[PDB]
Amino acid sequence: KRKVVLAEQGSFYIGGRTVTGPGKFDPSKPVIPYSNEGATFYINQMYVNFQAPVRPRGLPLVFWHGGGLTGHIWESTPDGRPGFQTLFVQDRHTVYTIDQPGRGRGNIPTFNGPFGQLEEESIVNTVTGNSSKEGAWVRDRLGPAPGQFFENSQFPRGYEDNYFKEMGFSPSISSDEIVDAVVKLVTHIGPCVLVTHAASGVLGMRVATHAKNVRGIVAYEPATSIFPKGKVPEIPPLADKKSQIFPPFEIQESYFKKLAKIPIQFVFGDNIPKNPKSAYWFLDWWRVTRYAHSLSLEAINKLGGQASLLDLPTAGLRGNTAFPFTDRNNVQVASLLSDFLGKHGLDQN
Amino acid sequence: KRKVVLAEQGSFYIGGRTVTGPGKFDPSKPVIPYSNEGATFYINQMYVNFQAPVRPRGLPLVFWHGGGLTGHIWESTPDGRPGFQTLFVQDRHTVYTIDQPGRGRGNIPTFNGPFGQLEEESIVNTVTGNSSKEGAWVRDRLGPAPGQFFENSQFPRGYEDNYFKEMGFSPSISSDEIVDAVVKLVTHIGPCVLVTHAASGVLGMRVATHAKNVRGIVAYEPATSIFPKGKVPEIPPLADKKSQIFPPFEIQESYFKKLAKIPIQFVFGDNIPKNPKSAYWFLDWWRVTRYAHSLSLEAINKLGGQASLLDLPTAGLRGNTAFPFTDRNNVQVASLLSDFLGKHGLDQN
Ligand SMILES: CCOc1nc(NC)nc(NC(=O)NS(=O)(=O)c2ccccc2C(=O)OC)n1
Ligand SMILES: CCOc1nc(NC)nc(NC(=O)NS(=O)(=O)c2ccccc2C(=O)OC)n1
Repeated sequence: KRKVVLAEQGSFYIGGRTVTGPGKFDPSKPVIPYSNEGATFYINQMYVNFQAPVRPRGLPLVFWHGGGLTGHIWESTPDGRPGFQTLFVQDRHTVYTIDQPGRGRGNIPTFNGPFGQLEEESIVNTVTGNSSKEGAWVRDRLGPAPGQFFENSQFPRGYEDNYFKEMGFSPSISSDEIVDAVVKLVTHIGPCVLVTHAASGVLGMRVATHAKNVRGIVAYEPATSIFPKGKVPEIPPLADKKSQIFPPFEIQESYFKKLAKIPIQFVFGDNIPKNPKSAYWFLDWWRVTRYAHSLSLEAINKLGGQASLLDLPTAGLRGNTAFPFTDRNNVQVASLLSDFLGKHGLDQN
Repeated sequence: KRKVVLAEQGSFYIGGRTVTGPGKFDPSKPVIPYSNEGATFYINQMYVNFQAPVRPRGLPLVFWHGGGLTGHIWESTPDGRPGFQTLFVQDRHTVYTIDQPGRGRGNIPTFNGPFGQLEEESIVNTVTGNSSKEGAWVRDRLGPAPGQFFENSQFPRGYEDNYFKEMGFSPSISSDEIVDAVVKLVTHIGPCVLVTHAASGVLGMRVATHAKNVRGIVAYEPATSIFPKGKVPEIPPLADKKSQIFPPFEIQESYFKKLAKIPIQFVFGDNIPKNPKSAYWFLDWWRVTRYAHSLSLEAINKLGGQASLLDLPTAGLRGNTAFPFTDRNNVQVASLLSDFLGKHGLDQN
């Protein structure tokens, strides 16, 4: 069902700061080409979209895209099926979707001069990085190599171009400033639930430690593990005996303990190997990253928490990629998210 | 005023091309940091959002943001009132809103290396340009100088931070490729109406000459005038005796003549001076730019066209900025757009 009844919808900007150019602005002088003279620039602000149903129940959901992505991934699948935005408005939740600072409708901080440079100050780096189609194919576990699908894949085959077109670079905005923008949104919204993805997994955990309004977290395929400072457990290298997973983020235990106060679920798709896989770097990377997360969740539970790991194949769902919420079985994935919300009273007023 | 009922909503990517790096991709080697080796990159694609009401009447509308903007400006005003997207879904049109290539959820073409550079190929320039708050203030005619408002302004005063946060830079993607993406969208949609703004004014005129599915154009404060090649009229320099308006775009007459086959309306807000204003560069720029547009429309009409210029003050609306569709009286501005659609039957099936 594609029908949606909205009590209200819209979008707004929140967060960010300003930086200023030298000198002063004279309205008599030519304004184009643009100049940094007398300039105030708003930087690192975030775009926020909301849709509210009639008669909402439970807490609003904040959907937070993964690395190099935008709120598009919650709007629609690459083959044009409804995304989680529609599904959960239909499930009677108010739904927020964001484009974080540096992505999509969020701000890209650049000026008049080499990319990211304001006179002598580097606001973000001029040198960018960006995944290729090939890198994203194996990162997202469509298959073991570009152009090849796992036999069981839930990916919407035939819509590869549409899928990869949604991805792009991120400028070097500090993670602190990205977290700051979402903390400010959570302050504005009130009690809510964060639903994160890959790169935004660790960022959402950080937000919750700064914002008691976060009443629950569901993280799809989180990319970076988090631990109390000085208590990172032994994590093996990858099967190539050369590479490591992403260095785990370390926070003061007084902040880490806040994660034990809310229900947290990490969700993983399929085709993560059980055993070392030296021929396929990202598959092996996901094996060790998932392992590190299991230990992170265990640490939260030793502090009295309620942190769980859901492998979708254990729930009867086979073949999901690293984007289970846009896969062909996304309605079933959504049902499992509704189950988590219902278990924890997050779908009741 | 806020309730909206959608038969369906969603988003998708369209247009663009691919560029490739050197070499071959090896899935056994570390995928992060990302590399251009063996890489395929999707570049210059466009993001498209659609909202369809139940039982649409008349043609779909394609809202095309101005320079440095995104589809946000059609979603909500800076103070959170409904934008034209909501207003015209309520008016029973299917509504498309785009983020053009290079803006918002559209692609920003950059790779692993200095911004915009793929090995030895410069896809877009590493040196960017971007407006300041101060430049945008006078560009958009909030007032004659930053901090000042014209009397009777319809700007949503107090929401300056929200407003300027929606603006940003555009990489040097060729205008040809931006036009190409929207031609592809118009082919996909079928007969439609383009609603353009400032920088997308001339781009929408170009699309219409390439796409018979464009059945009408309403252009809010277009920034560049368009003429048949070799027949640009005499246009005076600005009052500073030094500057000129944007060089008018010239197209072959065979293509220009296609503009005479559809209704076209240019819409201007308030406070464009009638006489030279040497003290206020952008006010004088708008005076001469609007004059050039009056000549462009007269050229369309001499070829048998249906082109008109609507000054909102002549319709009884005073104080509009260069973004009349997000001003305080935007409902009244919308009513005038509904009037144009009804006059030409573009609101009937
Ligand atoms: C410690 C990080 O260091 C680092 N350095 C560089 N270059 C120096 N690049 C990166 N890139 C990413 O993290 N990519 S990623 O896209 O966010 C991602 C990665 C893994 C798994 C998933 C994702 C993801 O979100 O899939 C949607 N990371
Ligand atoms: C032939 C132009 O050459 C040129 N050169 C440079 N730098 C060398 N910069 C520009 N910038 C713009 O055109 N800005 S603009 O934002 O699109 C714009 C302008 C005027 C009026 C309105 C707008 C606008 O859309 O307001 C939302 N133009």
